[PDB]
Amino acid sequence: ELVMVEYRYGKAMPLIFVGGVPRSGTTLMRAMLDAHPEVRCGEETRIIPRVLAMRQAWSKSGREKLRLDEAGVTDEVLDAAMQAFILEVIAKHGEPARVLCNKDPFTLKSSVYLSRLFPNSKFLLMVRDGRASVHSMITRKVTIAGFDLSSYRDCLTKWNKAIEVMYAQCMEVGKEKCLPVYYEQLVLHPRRSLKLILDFLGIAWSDAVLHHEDLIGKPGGVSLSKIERSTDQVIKPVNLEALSKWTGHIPGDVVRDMAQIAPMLAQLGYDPYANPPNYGNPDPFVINNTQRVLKGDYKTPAN
Amino acid sequence: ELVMVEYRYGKAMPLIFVGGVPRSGTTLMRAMLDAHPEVRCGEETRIIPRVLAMRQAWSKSGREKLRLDEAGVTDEVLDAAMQAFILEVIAKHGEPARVLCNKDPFTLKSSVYLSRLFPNSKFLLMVRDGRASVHSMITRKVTIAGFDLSSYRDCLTKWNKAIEVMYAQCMEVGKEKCLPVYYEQLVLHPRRSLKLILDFLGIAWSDAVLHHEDLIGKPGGVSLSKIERSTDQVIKPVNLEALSKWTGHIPGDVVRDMAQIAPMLAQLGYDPYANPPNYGNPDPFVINNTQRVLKGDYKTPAN
Ligand SMILES: Nc1ncnc2c1ncn2[C@@H]1O[C@H](COP(=O)(O)O)[C@@H](OP(=O)(O)O)[C@H]1O
Ligand SMILES: Nc1ncnc2c1ncn2[C@@H]1O[C@H](COP(=O)(O)O)[C@@H](OP(=O)(O)O)[C@H]1O
Ligand code: NA
Ligand code: NA
Ligand code: NA
Ligand code: NA
Ligand SMILES: [Zn+2]
Ligand SMILES: [Zn+2]
Ligand SMILES: [Zn+2]
Ligand SMILES: [Zn+2]
Repeated sequence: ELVMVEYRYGKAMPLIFVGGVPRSGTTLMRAMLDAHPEVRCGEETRIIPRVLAMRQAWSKSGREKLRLDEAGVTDEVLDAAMQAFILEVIAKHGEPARVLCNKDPFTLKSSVYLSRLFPNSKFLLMVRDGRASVHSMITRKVTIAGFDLSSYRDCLTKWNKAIEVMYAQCMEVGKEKCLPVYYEQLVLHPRRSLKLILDFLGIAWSDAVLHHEDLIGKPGGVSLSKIERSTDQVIKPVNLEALSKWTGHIPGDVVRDMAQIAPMLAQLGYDPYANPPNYGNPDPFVINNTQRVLKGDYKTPAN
Repeated sequence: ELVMVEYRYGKAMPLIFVGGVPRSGTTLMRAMLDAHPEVRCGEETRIIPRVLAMRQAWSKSGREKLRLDEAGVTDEVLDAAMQAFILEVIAKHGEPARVLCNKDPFTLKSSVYLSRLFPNSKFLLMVRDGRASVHSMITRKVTIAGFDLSSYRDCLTKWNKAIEVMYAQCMEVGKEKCLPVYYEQLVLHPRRSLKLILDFLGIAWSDAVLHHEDLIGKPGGVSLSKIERSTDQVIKPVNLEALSKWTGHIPGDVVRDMAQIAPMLAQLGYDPYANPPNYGNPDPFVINNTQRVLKGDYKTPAN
């Protein structure tokens, strides 16, 4: 119903929600979708997960839920207000496009709820080896509530619980509406991965998803925040630099206890005993991207 | 644009926002408006002030505002999302009506902002002697963040600062859009007061506003929350029981220092030296209401 410079948006439109634990390729994924001529994701809104969390807290409190129900502010009203708020933020914080998309990592803790609010929405759950994600948080000093960066053990424990929840939500939403996307397979085989992802989304193939680095900052392309912690990685083409760099840099006691700390590794198909797991041939495309990146073809932006 | 069982609602519609410090007649005011056939206010939503406060905090933080601006979540986007959220809650948490109304006391701390979000909205700032409001909070044990009920001095200090802010907002919005409504004049002269208020609002007179006790719980009437602290007072007709009952029950040192603790009393036209100020003849209507109330004509509801 609501319009934009002529695109119409509403609760029945086919939204794409991207998420996962931070440092799992979520920015790369949404940037590759942003490259598509029909899709716009844009930057992390930050406020969508905040308001979702507050609204969830309201109903989890017995005392507050009683007061809200007695005020006529029922689940039905809260849900309508969440729909309207989320739609405005998604629609207005970036360029209009036929298919709107949002990437705020921890929103996928609420994919069951979002799939009911937005009955035609679909979900991409980014999955990356928790050892790589946690190594990224600690070495880059990425602040995430609840993740004590002084402890690999604590961060892997918290990674495990977060992805356990999001994976359970993805399974409950079901295979027609939520697709786990493995970062390692995305970087090894981006063409095959995006072919599968766009088929799942019901969106026609476009080569543009393999050209996202051409489209940084351009109209209809990839809008980046200079403050977000993945920006200087996503300005490069898909490459292998970050695939395995955690290995040998995790404390020995955590390596020993890996499968007990992070049982979701094996649940998701990762080898929690290998340092590191042995992946097969990357596509020639990514091998060439990688040597260009490592020899300095992509300069650090002045901004 | 948006519809309801056929009433249309949107950001240009003529909303009424009622507010003031709690225990200042805000529930009585909105109940008298609810009695009008064209207006529905309903219960305190609770969540409108919460989300307003959070959204204000976002922009007050230099670091967070930079991140939001870099994400495309500008003031323009935040404002659109606030409009959509607030409208859904106002519209859906009670019955539809031609004129929608909201009463959440501390929202009038933001009347300048709300008047810009909703350019045809108008505001009723309830004003009651701060000694009566604070006496009410303390004796009824009404929990309000920042008000230490063990201290008349602290509560009057906090009352003073709250009404100072809301009155300044009312003056900035200007006389065409915000009307201070004095509780004491409402209860002494309800017909005259409501005539002035409905004229200010641009709404035709209806006798119903002087019959709100007939309309409790009825369709098109006054919906109450059994948990709100004013409910067992507002089920009675306008009466004088609460006009002056604070007098002699305030600690002597606070009486001595009243004008220094609460300079807004004199600013608003109250006599901060009188215990209590001497009001003139109540309307016969209210005198009769009062003896009926005090002799027990209105039974305590079983619920
Ligand atoms: N073009 C690209 N090719 C491969 N990985 C990329 C990439 N752009 C970003 N990534 C990876 O995405 C990870 C961040 O994920 P997220 O966006 O969910 O926070 C970073 O991992 P590292 O910090 O281990 O390098 C980054 O290397
Ligand atoms: N019918 C009525 N006539 C007069 N005052 C009323 C009333 N219904 C409620 N009020 C007063 O409204 C005050 C509460 O204001 P609010 O709704 O803003 O919290 C209560 O003051 P007291 O607690 O001093 O009795 C209550 O007495
Ligand atoms: Na695009
Ligand atoms: Na930006
Ligand atoms: Na009404
Ligand atoms: Na109710
Ligand atoms: Zn290219
Ligand atoms: Zn390392
Ligand atoms: Zn009557
Ligand atoms: Zn008393």
